[PDB]
Amino acid sequence: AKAAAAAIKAIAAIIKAGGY
Amino acid sequence: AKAAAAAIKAIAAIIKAGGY
Amino acid sequence: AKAAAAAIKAIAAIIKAGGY
Amino acid sequence: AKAAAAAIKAIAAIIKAGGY
Repeated sequence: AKAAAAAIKAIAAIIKAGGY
Repeated sequence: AKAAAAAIKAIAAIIKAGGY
Repeated sequence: AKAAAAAIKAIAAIIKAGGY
Repeated sequence: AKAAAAAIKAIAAIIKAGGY
């Protein structure tokens, strides 16, 4: 469940930034 | 899609490290 | 990398619905 | 965070199938 912050909190912010 | 193998890299590795 | 706007695009909504 | 091994399990298979 560590994974289930750290990966998500990266990706849901990197999505916003990345412009996917 | 430029965001892809710039985030996904740092995610598919983090999946493994995270232990999903 | 064209795997992009199919995968993440669903997943960013599935995130919001998932309550991650 | 129980949204994890539903949406992640899709994504880690969509990665493999997608060729990111």
